[PDB]
Amino acid sequence: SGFRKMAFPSGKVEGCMVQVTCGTTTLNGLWLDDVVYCPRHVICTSEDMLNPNYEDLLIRKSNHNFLVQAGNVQLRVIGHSMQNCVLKLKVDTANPKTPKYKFVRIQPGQTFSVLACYNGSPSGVYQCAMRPNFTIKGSFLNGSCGSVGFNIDYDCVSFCYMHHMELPTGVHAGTDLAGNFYGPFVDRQTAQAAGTDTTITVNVLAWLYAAVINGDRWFLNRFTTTLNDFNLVAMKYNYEPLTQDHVDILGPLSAQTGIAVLDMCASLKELLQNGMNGRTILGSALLEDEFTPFDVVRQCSGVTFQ
Amino acid sequence: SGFRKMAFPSGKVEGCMVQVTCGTTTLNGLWLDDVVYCPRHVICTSEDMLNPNYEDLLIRKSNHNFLVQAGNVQLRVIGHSMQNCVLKLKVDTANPKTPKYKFVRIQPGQTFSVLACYNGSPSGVYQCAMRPNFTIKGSFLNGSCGSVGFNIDYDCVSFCYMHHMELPTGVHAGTDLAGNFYGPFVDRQTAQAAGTDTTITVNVLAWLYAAVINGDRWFLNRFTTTLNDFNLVAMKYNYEPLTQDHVDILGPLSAQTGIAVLDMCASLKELLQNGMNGRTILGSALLEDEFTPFDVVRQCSGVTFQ
Ligand SMILES: *[C@H](O)[C@H](C[C@@H]1CCNC1=O)NC(=O)[C@H](Cc1ccco1)NC(=O)[C@@H](NC(=O)OCc1ccccc1)C(C)C
Ligand SMILES: *[C@H](O)[C@H](C[C@@H]1CCNC1=O)NC(=O)[C@H](Cc1ccco1)NC(=O)[C@@H](NC(=O)OCc1ccccc1)C(C)C
Repeated sequence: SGFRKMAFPSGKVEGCMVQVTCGTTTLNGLWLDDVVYCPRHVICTSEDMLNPNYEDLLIRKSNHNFLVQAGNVQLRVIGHSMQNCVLKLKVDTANPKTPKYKFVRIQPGQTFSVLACYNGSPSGVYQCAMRPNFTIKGSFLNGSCGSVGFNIDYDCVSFCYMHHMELPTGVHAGTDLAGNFYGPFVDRQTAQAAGTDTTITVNVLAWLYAAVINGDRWFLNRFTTTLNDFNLVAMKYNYEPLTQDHVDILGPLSAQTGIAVLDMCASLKELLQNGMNGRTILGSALLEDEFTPFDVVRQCSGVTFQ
Repeated sequence: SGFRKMAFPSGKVEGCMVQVTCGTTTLNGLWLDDVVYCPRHVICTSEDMLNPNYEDLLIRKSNHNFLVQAGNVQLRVIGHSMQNCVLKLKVDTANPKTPKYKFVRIQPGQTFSVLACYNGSPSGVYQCAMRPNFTIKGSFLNGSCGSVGFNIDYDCVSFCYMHHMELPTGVHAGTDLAGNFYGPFVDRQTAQAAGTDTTITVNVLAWLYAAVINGDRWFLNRFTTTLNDFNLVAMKYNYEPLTQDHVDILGPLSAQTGIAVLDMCASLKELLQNGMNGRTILGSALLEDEFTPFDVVRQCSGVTFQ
């Protein structure tokens, strides 16, 4: 027992991290087979950052302009192209540590592990969620661009996120691995506001189940509600509406705890309108929303990955 | 910017994990060079669990009684011995994925990453701390014993923790890699109470600095205090005394933020006597105590590991 913000083990991803240097810019890249993926704003210069034309800037460049370190092994660029906001550097050596992988686009509310990297070297791993406003609340410093977010399915790494930029509120923005931003952001140093965030209701419910599974249960009750009446309350407190689809994903946890989903909704409703009143749940004093139902089941039942 | 409970990248450790099966008991082992380390209670049986005499139980086992899975490669035990509460299984193949490593014993307050494993397969990685009562608040299921905790030092894995057992309050107890338990615990299915836990003061302060470094300043004040008067208040709030040594480790953070250590102590005192009044720090509504000063410096300046 216990419950922790758990990341996927990061070994298959560390094997894919390289350094990409172009002009004065150094960021990380993801080396899979003979392709190195990285943010196209690597091609920018300090005065290019404002409103660049990347098509102009990219055609402006040669294969030799891209320095790619795989440690002390320098990879030679034999071609390059741009797919949306990612640059694809074709190199003459296929990464012998390439795992089975996919490129997936995740939906808001879903979680993933991030291997924060600098200079091609992994610095740490942590769990995040795709916020409803398509930002992520991560920990990224200058140099961390090219860092990736991923889930693992048994033996397959599902890449879902690459880091690009930090918004003024301290949150972060990036792309899937096909280069399309999550949310309405663009890779330009121009004022862009994240949009109002909201709490991922289905994830709070999942975390309340993890609590019960772990013996926290001061918060339950005899009351029930209907989806409709609960969602009137979710609007008031800035929460994602709960769908019947969401109720359906919460089935397994509901059946394991023997607490109906709409009963745990009543519980969340009382927590929302009365607060926690000095007590904690799973060591937190806030309603935690960065655990999916999958996350809870996996951790509270010991799924492993090969 | 941003601040997350960040684990070390776990690749070097994943390459050392094996499955150890003896009798009806399966758990994880750590395979370094030609030695496989695992909890000695692997040699227990369901009725041996009570007050066993492991010296008796061990001399009475044979090398062939130990199944060691390195994935689908079965390792042959060629010798075994017991160092305190770990079993050291000598095998005829040295792990080709052995990293530079050290066995360290950590002090209370220090942190480490845990690679939670089942059947020799990594399930997830998370950060923990050695609580002042020598438990850890981990996430551990049946089959997880033999999972290790570790820090990384540029290229060197400092192993510090091997999981053995869960205490009734849901927390976890274990040994260093030399087999000596942390705290007054023994590997016996008998009533043992963890003892009263206390908050790690030096770590709370360091996290308050992380907050400032990240722009959470809503808790600062003009007041100062002396170590004496502050410790008088740590006393009252079940906080760990602050030493002049502790004040000295916090120097670099103090210098980088321009907030004297005893000014930050005045801030913590006010947070303790008055609560946070519905506000959060670094996205927590509690005072967080599982970031060392070194964790904050690592994360707020991007230390990498090769
Ligand atoms: C890449 O390593 C780096 C990662 C950032 C740096 C600090 N924390 C991070 O996560 N990303 C950038 O420096 C990025 C370069 C770039 C060029 C074109 C698009 O991105 N720029 C940023 O992240 C900017 N953010 C930004 O432009 O946000 C909008 C904005 C608001 C106000 C005024 C101007 C722009 C930050 C470095 C500010
Ligand atoms: C090893 O995989 C397993 C991991 C545990 C199980 C669930 N979560 C974990 O972290 N460890 C054990 O099952 C361990 C075996 C053992 C043999 C000799 C010493 O330990 N036993 C436990 O963890 C016990 N805990 C325990 O004995 O605590 C004291 C106690 C309190 C009340 C009553 C009896 C004993 C649990 C399985 C109860």
